[PDB]
Amino acid sequence: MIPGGLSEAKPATPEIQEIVDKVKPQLEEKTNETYGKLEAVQYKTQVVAGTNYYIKVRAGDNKYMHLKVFKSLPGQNEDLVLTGYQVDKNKDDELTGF
Repeated sequence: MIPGGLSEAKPATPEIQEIVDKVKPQLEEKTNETYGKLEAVQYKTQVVAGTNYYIKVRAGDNKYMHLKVFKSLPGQNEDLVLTGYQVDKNKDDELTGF
Protein backbone atom coordinates (compact mmCIF):
# COMPACT_ATOMS: atom_id res chain seq x y z
CA MET A 1 0.00 0.00 0.00
CA ILE A 2 1.38 3.47 -0.83
CA PRO A 3 4.28 2.39 -3.03
CA GLY A 4 6.53 5.38 -2.26
CA GLY A 5 4.46 8.59 -2.42
CA LEU A 6 6.74 10.66 -4.67
CA SER A 7 3.60 12.30 -6.11
CA GLU A 8 3.99 15.15 -8.63
CA ALA A 9 6.65 17.72 -7.65
CA LYS A 10 4.41 19.70 -5.25
CA PRO A 11 5.02 23.44 -4.96
CA ALA A 12 7.37 24.18 -2.03
CA THR A 13 5.66 25.91 0.92
CA PRO A 14 6.62 27.48 4.29
CA GLU A 15 6.88 23.98 5.78
CA ILE A 16 9.07 22.65 2.96
CA GLN A 17 11.45 25.63 3.05
CA GLU A 18 11.60 24.76 6.77
CA ILE A 19 12.72 21.16 6.17
CA VAL A 20 15.58 22.33 3.93
CA ASP A 21 16.18 25.38 6.15
CA LYS A 22 16.63 22.96 9.07
CA VAL A 23 19.16 20.82 7.17
CA LYS A 24 20.96 23.83 5.63
CA PRO A 25 23.65 23.55 8.35
CA GLN A 26 23.56 19.73 8.25
CA LEU A 27 24.32 20.03 4.52
CA GLU A 28 27.46 22.21 4.64
CA GLU A 29 28.99 19.68 7.07
CA LYS A 30 27.79 16.52 5.28
CA THR A 31 28.88 17.48 1.74
CA ASN A 32 31.60 20.03 2.64
CA GLU A 33 30.03 22.97 0.74
CA THR A 34 28.90 26.45 1.85
CA TYR A 35 25.25 26.50 0.70
CA GLY A 36 23.07 29.49 1.67
CA LYS A 37 19.39 30.51 1.40
CA LEU A 38 17.59 27.41 0.07
CA GLU A 39 14.39 28.95 -1.37
CA ALA A 40 12.32 25.76 -1.77
CA VAL A 41 10.78 25.49 -5.27
CA GLN A 42 9.34 21.95 -5.40
CA TYR A 43 9.27 18.86 -3.16
CA LYS A 44 8.08 15.23 -3.26
CA THR A 45 6.80 13.48 -0.11
CA GLN A 46 7.45 9.81 0.79
CA VAL A 47 6.44 7.07 3.25
CA VAL A 48 7.97 4.24 5.33
CA ALA A 49 8.44 4.56 9.11
CA GLY A 50 6.90 8.05 9.02
CA THR A 51 7.34 10.43 6.06
CA ASN A 52 10.64 11.08 4.25
CA TYR A 53 11.03 14.20 2.06
CA TYR A 54 12.27 15.45 -1.33
CA ILE A 55 13.00 19.13 -2.02
CA LYS A 56 14.60 20.97 -4.95
CA VAL A 57 15.69 24.16 -3.14
CA ARG A 58 17.77 26.81 -4.92
CA ALA A 59 21.28 27.23 -3.46
CA GLY A 60 21.04 31.04 -3.10
CA ASP A 61 22.27 31.90 -6.62
CA ASN A 62 20.85 30.27 -9.77
CA LYS A 63 22.40 27.01 -8.49
CA TYR A 64 20.04 24.46 -6.91
CA MET A 65 20.23 21.47 -4.54
CA HIS A 66 17.71 18.63 -4.09
CA LEU A 67 17.13 17.37 -0.53
CA LYS A 68 15.93 14.32 1.43
CA VAL A 69 14.78 14.34 5.07
CA PHE A 70 12.98 11.86 7.38
CA LYS A 71 10.21 12.95 9.79
CA SER A 72 9.27 10.97 12.91
CA LEU A 73 5.49 11.05 13.38
CA PRO A 74 5.80 10.16 17.07
CA GLY A 75 8.29 11.78 19.48
CA GLN A 76 8.45 15.24 21.08
CA ASN A 77 10.69 18.07 19.80
CA GLU A 78 12.07 16.02 16.89
CA ASP A 79 14.88 17.16 14.56
CA LEU A 80 14.30 16.36 10.86
CA VAL A 81 17.48 14.53 9.78
CA LEU A 82 19.12 14.94 6.35
CA THR A 83 18.62 11.44 4.89
CA GLY A 84 20.23 12.60 1.61
CA TYR A 85 20.58 15.46 -0.90
CA GLN A 86 21.71 15.93 -4.53
CA VAL A 87 24.39 18.65 -4.41
CA ASP A 88 25.10 20.69 -7.57
CA LYS A 89 21.63 19.90 -8.95
CA ASN A 90 19.55 21.93 -11.43
CA LYS A 91 15.84 22.40 -12.20
CA ASP A 92 15.90 19.85 -15.05
CA ASP A 93 16.88 17.23 -12.45
CA GLU A 94 13.71 15.69 -10.97
CA LEU A 95 13.81 14.26 -7.42
CA THR A 96 12.16 11.01 -8.55
CA GLY A 97 12.84 8.01 -6.27
CA PHE A 98 16.12 9.15 -4.69
